[PDB]
Amino acid sequence: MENFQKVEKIGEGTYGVVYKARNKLTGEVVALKKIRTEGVPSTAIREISLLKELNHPNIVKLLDVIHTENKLYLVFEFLHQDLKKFMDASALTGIPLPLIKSYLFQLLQGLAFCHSHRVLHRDLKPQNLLINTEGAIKLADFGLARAFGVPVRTYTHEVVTLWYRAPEILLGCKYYSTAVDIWSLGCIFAEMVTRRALFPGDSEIDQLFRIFRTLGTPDEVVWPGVTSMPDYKPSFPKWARQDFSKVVPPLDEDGRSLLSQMLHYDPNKRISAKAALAHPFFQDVTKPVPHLRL
Ligand SMILES: NC(=O)c1cc([N+](=O)[O-])c(NCCCO)cc1NCc1cccnc1
Repeated sequence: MENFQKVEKIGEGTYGVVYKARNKLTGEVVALKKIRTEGVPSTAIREISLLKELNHPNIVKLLDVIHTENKLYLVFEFLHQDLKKFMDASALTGIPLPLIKSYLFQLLQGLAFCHSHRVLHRDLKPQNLLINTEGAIKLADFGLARAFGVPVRTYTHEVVTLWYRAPEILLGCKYYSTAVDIWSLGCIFAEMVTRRALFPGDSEIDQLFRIFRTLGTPDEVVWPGVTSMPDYKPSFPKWARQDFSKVVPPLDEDGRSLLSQMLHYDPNKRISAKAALAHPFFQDVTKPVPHLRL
């Protein structure tokens, strides 16, 4: 690196390889993502650059956008662990409710900020939620999906996770709204509670049908306009809705109520991040210290 010294390979993101690196001058430790293919669109450059101004305590700071040697690198603030790893580490005992609540509350504040600035994530997942020893959790990769357009894959033929995708995306809607992020966060909230993914689909249709089997096959009553969606088929099986008491036991009624509002089929009926912050579920929210082993 011209100014960095790769510490280690953090992993293989959806856009490219990511390294933990140290700025040789400032000495700061950061996450360096090499972006994937042969030109680097200027449209993307301007858009990404805009994200450098999107600063909030629950949003991973984009420190720099480096377009040199016709290559694109994104420099982000570094956090030591992601929520997917934390959940696996907490699988035996489960993340305590107070911490689940603190994290959900912080993530909603982050979404409320991004959404008020007209920035969507579009691909939220546990691996994109980073945590530190102080009890903070931050959203990573906000705005990259729109700026870089179609995702497709990573760069090493890795399989795209569909588990957190909103039904309107699965049904072929071409215009995303802030609601897609609320849906993904609801799926993550449920996973923290039960310690099992809510809708672990292994294909686009399996993803959609897992959603239908749990929440009921949507119709014009609960989702006006659904039968006119691009990929909707009248031949979809019609499953009856299950009770939330069976979907996220043993979450209390405040929790089930909030989750039900984050998983409404109609994106327009889905609760906003701002409104969710006011839900009675957060009446007793606090900020616990997580047991993090680094
Ligand atoms: N900004 C960051 O700090 C960061 C960035 C990305 N990324 O993709 O830009 C990332 N990839 C998620 C892959 C998980 O291995 C993980 C990060 N930190 C959490 C972490 C740090 C060290 C080891 N395991 C997890």
